[PDB]
Amino acid sequence: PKLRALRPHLKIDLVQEGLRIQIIDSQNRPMFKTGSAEVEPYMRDILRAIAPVLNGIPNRISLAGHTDDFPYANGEKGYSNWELSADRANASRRELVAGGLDNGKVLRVVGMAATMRLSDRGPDDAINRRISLLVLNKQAEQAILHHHHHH
Amino acid sequence: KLRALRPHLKIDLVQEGLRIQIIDSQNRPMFKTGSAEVEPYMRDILRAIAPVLNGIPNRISLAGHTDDFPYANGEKGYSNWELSADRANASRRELVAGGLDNGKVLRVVGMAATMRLSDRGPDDAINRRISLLVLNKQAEQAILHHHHHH
Repeated sequence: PKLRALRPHLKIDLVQEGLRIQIIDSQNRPMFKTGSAEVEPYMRDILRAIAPVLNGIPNRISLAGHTDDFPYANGEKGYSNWELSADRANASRRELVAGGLDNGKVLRVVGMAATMRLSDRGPDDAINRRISLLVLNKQAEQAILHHHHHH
Repeated sequence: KLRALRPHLKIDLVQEGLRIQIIDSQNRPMFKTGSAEVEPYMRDILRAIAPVLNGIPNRISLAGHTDDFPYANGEKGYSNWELSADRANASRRELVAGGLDNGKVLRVVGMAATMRLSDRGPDDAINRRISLLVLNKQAEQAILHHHHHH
């Protein structure tokens, strides 16, 4: 019934590095109030809903935030998309943990700002605001583990 | 600044490029405990390397490492995850203040206490560090390709 409402927000697909779960915004429905890193009610439900499922998968997670709220012609000297994307990723992280997801599964939190946007400013830029959960392969995990021992 | 920063500033070469690490010391932290606002000394170092980094035509990834909060608990609220991300973003804002172009920043990462180098013994100061990674073109494309489906 309400799976029609999840359909334009929950984007699941298989990626080389593993299982990517994207929670994207709509024109009429955002997962976060514009400029805010506070979880919207509907966003709260989705994260607590997939948390018990993800906890059943023996693999670890990487969280990445994407946001288009603040300008990037900004110069980004104060609170920008970098802080916002990182905060929204961590906000999603806290909800997942509250949903029953073991905290030990979290491996990385990433702020992407708007560097990975798909649309320009306009009636389509809702897709630029998304949270990406990446359930990693054992090989992809080993690569990232290795990379951040170099970082 | 002969040996005022050299116990704090480490520079080494890795596969992905040039890694610039800013490490805490036992008696001189780069951030006050639990806080993500930059210390007066941190601000100086960051603005001292910002103009140099701006000269290098390569882009940068920021990463923070923290063990201020207990990872043995549930990490249900504000934890090392938020603190490491905020400290990375705080270092980021001090870099653009030092004249570094914001377009050079490619990624901000919180790693919490995952990449911890030492248990909470005598000198566990190394567990608290900010890592600047100046990426070569190969590593930059990889990270771009990776996050393009992340």
